[PDB]
Amino acid sequence: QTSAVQQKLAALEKSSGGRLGVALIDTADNTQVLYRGDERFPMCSTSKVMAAAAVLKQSETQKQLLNQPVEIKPADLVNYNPIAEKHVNGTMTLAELSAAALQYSDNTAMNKLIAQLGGPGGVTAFARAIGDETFRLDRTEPTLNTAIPGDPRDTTTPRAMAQTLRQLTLGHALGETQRAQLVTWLKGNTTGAASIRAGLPTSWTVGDKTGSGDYGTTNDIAVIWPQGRAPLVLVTYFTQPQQNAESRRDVLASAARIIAEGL
Ligand SMILES: *[B@@]1([O])O[C][C]([C][O])O1
Ligand code: NA
Repeated sequence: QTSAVQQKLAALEKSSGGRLGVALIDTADNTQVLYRGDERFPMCSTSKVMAAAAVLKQSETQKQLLNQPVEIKPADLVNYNPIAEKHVNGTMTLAELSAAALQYSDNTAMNKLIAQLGGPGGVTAFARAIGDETFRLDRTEPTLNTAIPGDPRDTTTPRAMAQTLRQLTLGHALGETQRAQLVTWLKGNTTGAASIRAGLPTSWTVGDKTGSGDYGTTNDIAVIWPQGRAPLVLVTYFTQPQQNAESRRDVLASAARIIAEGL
């Protein structure tokens, strides 16, 4: 059966032309609101949270790891390198790579995080270790954003990603300093103003990571702190039938506006 929330999300989806996936977790009582919550969607850059978190986890036993410089060579640059392009024939530390990947969605930075973990399978292995049985990372940047209909590579479900984001930021999948660092990075994101944040009250604190890819894939995952209330986790994934479709961040803002009612 459906609630009024799910009915509103279905109407938004119908108007949008695409396929919408939503998962809300209310940490006051662990209740969940799901819309296509167990369908797979292409993660695109939302996968960068798992990669950064995996490096944070490594740093719990190698305590200087975030300070380690990593060389950036011309050959490393991919399709979207806003921060890494300033360091060609130079370096960025693992902390700097994590900040660039998360806060600017730099794709070269993500490739360095993936390499630090031994490849896409190392990111997936971290996911499994923290209890995410759904996430899979198969490719590096930029091919992980192809977002082809029916392709299971580089996908997860809204339910699984919301549970993981909760465990990484509000729970204890990471150590105490690492969890705080991830929260700081997500709160300082620069790419999210038109997505979930645009549908929520401006007084609420939000940490988020966006994603964009082919098939007009438009995603955002967020941890949300209303002022006088237990925090929430919200995943909004959206993908479209046409390879060339334009981005639809407004759909994510609209989904967030629906979900926020009564919270
Ligand atoms: B993620 O999705 O955020 C931006 C970049 C563009 O390739 O990837
Ligand atoms: Na940066």
